[PDB]
Amino acid sequence: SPSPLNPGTNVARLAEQAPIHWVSVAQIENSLAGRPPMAVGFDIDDTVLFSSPGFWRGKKTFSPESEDYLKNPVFWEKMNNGWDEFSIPKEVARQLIDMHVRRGDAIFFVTGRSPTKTETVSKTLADNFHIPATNMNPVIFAGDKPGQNTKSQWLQDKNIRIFYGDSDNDITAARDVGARGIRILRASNSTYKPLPQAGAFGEEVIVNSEY
Amino acid sequence: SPSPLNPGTNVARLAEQAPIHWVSVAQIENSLAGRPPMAVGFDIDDTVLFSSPGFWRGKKTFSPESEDYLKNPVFWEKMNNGWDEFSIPKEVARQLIDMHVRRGDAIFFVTGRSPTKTETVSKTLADNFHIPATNMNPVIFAGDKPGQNTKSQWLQDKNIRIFYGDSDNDITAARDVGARGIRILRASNSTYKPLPQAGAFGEEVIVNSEY
Amino acid sequence: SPSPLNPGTNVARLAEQAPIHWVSVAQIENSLAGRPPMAVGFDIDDTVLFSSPGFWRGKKTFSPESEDYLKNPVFWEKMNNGWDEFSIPKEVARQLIDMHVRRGDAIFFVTGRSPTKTETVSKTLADNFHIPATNMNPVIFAGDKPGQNTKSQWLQDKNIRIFYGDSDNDITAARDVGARGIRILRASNSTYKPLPQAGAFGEEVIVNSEY
Amino acid sequence: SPSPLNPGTNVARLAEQAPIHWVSVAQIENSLAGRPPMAVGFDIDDTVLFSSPGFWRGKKTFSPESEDYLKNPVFWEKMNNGWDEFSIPKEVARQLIDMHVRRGDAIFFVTGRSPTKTETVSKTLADNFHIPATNMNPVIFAGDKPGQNTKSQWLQDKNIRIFYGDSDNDITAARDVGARGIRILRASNSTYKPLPQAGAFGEEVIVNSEY
Ligand SMILES: [Mg+2]
Ligand SMILES: [Mg+2]
Ligand SMILES: [Mg+2]
Ligand SMILES: [Mg+2]
Repeated sequence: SPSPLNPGTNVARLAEQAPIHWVSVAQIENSLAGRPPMAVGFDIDDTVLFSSPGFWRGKKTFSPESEDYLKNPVFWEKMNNGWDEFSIPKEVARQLIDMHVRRGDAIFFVTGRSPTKTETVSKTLADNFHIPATNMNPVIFAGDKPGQNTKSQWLQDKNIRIFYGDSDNDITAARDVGARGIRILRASNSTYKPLPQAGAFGEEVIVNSEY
Repeated sequence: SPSPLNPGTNVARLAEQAPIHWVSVAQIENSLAGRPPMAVGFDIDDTVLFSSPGFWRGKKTFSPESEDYLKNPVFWEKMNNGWDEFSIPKEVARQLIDMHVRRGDAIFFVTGRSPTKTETVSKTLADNFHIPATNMNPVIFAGDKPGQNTKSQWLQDKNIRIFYGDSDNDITAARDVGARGIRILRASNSTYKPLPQAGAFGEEVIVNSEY
Repeated sequence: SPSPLNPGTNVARLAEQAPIHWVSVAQIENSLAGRPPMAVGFDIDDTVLFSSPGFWRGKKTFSPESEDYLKNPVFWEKMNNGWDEFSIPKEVARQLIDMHVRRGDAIFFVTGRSPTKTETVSKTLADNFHIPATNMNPVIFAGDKPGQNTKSQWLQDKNIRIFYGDSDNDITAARDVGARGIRILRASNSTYKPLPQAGAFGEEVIVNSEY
Repeated sequence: SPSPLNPGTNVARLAEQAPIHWVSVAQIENSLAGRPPMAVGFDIDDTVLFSSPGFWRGKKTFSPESEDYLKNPVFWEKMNNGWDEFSIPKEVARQLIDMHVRRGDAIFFVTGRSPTKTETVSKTLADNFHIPATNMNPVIFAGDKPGQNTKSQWLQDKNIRIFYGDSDNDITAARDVGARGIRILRASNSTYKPLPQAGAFGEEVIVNSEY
């Protein structure tokens, strides 16, 4: 819709802050000081990888006019077996993963991506984030089923105590099992829109976590 | 009105900028390099002085339930003859005035305050801003008359080429005479509300000018 | 080292957030649901009153070249017996005090201002913040002079459970006695500089609390 | 020197604005009212396409330990003949190109990418940006190799009046030939780092242009 040519602003607006519990990686690490090794988990897409390139390619290739590609097995086979070569790792994830390896934590990736016959995503993550064998676990492809949070049972089964993610379902999955859900900002150039309201559950949101 | 307990945010919103032509004092000075002395002008209230203390006192004393104090001669006599001892000079004004003195410009103050029998505001300004006799001019008390911009004729008469102010009428007074109107941000703790939309005429707005 | 004429910016900087635990008045109220009436406390200067007008006048009048006015009984007698008529109440304080009065909480003000023979600050506060007799308490002048008690000691004595303040010492006083210290932003046009780093101890900071 | 665990902030910092000449697409369009059809130009990378996915893949694949991939013809052949299928078009570019097409302007793309035997980038751009045949022009590969012309020379040759770009060199190329250089923000998740200082030459910078 049209809007004023010169909208202007004012210093109340310029200074205005949403009441969000922002945290840093250093603050998270400090909050865990002395805690022995435990399981933690990460969403993948827009949490540790900017994977829009593959999802964008998939949409254009398989369903230019809809979201049907996301239920298309042919898309998932491409997405999970090499299109992540184009996925850009997020610095926030490098920092979190390093921190959790430092702690001796077991690292899980729990994604709403659909399972495929083979997958190279686990290797991509281990390689890009320099995750040792002992801390690494194969990616859990939990899928996406409207009406159910497919991640919650996985967080319970793996006794995941902190779950990082960009989407509301990541935070509520953590809430479902009494884990600590921590929000990462989805980048504004992500093709997955609209952007979620980070902090909408009163959860911690990591500063500067869009890259 | 009520609003969500946890509203959240997103990185598009966090990065979002209004299309405003922000400038610095240094940029203004540079834009004038080589220009010989000329007349420039300043609004007073929320431009060079945070004078809300006196206006706040005036409202409480003379019309706690209305804006009638602003048409009350007894208020103006107090406001213009000592209540500016409580008015806090703005750093942006110190910087602009110093810059204009450096240039050899003639400095005018054009205020919508009502004229009084005597006034000590001119002395307050000369003293607080260290304005030499040659650059200083007595404050012009132009008053406030709905339906008229009382400042425009003054800017014309004094051949003022740049006019600084926080209010829309300051900018449009400059526009009226073809002067360069430059916006200063009104502080968010000013008692003069609502805050104006700085930049709403496509004018330059000085960064960080709320203090 | 250069402060370039055209410094530019980038979107990392534009979106950058300090890791602050921001909260709203509504969130604080929510945290207190079902809690019986209790004592709460406020610092005065830059917490509930923008009192810089009086402090500015005091400095110019009594020690233009130093900070000695703050040790000058002549200044304090003026500051505590009427110059607060020029102090601007903060909206954040209106909201907090209203919320606490509604809870049936006792309202205390604990200030580091030097004590005087008489003071009219208590009345100024009760009048401006519409504090009912049953919730109102005379201002406490805390400090390190003989016969005085510290802010910490007074918080302990009055069983103050939450203490609101803009300075580091307000937060540490609360924490020394196991009270909840909550930070209010000092306005950028305050004459008390430098501005504190709100959130420096990981405490809650109230959003938009500069006005 | 310390990066404190709890750094805090203050309202001067929160409200702080860089002195940038921000503009909107609507403001640019307004500035062109009544101007006949003309040639305009765009840089490609981080201006119209977030092409970091291909550049990221290229670096990992061809020079994981250096920047040598950018001198590797094998990389450029991949980058210019299909890896842009994974590049994410920028909304700011959709708006600008739409606006310019509506004006009947000629659309040029002038890139510093190394030239290849064949390229499919022109088609990618025409398809994604819905650029009609009459407005579309094949991508120009500019540079300093033998037989090439510089960006400046091409802007001169094609009578390009406005040039959009994210890098300093895009702005200076425009200015060297008297064209209007307008800056687009590079996304913070770009792999081309450090981010430029948008506005470093006092040029117009498009608001919200990181996506
Ligand atoms: Mg995700
Ligand atoms: Mg004014
Ligand atoms: Mg205080
Ligand atoms: Mg570029």
